[PDB]
Amino acid sequence: SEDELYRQSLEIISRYLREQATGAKDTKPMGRSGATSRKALETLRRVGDGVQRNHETAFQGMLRKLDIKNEDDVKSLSRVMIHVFSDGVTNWGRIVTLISFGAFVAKHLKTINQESCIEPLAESITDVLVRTKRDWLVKQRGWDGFVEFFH
Ligand SMILES: CCc1sc2ncnc(N[C@H](Cc3ccccc3)C(=O)O)c2c1-c1cccc2[nH]ccc12
Repeated sequence: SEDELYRQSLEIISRYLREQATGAKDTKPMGRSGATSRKALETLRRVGDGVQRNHETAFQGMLRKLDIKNEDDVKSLSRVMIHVFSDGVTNWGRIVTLISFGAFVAKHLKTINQESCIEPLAESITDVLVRTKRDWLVKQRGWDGFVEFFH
């Protein structure tokens, strides 16, 4: 507790992954910094859906290489994301791609009756993002900078 960037990041990524997987939109209000979290999630529905639709073939190719089947295969994805995501350049384009790929995997997890793995997947993405890019996210004004960037 007393890490608002982490709390706000978890809220936005977890809601996106669950909405993408199930189709149900959460009507429950956002916590502290509501305006920003709603806009961020609206941005993700536009830009995130756009990445998955536009690059379906590349996403399907990667999903098949990673061969996700169960909780163990999801736990394994964290190491891949550190290597693929964290060890590349940092920009909102790559951040949206990571979260979009999470949504792509979450839809995959729903289709194989592995919904229980969607929350850990969301936790793992948020940890990779916030733990490895903390100072960059702060410099870029966090989720307010994300919304302004993709306006
Ligand atoms: C673990 C899956 C991840 S996390 C991740 N985090 C950031 N960026 C990524 N991709 C962009 C390249 C890119 C752009 C649009 C569509 C598809 C790919 C980048 O690296 O700049 C990926 C990937 C990823 C997913 C699917 C195929 C992939 N090919 C190489 C990475 C990658």
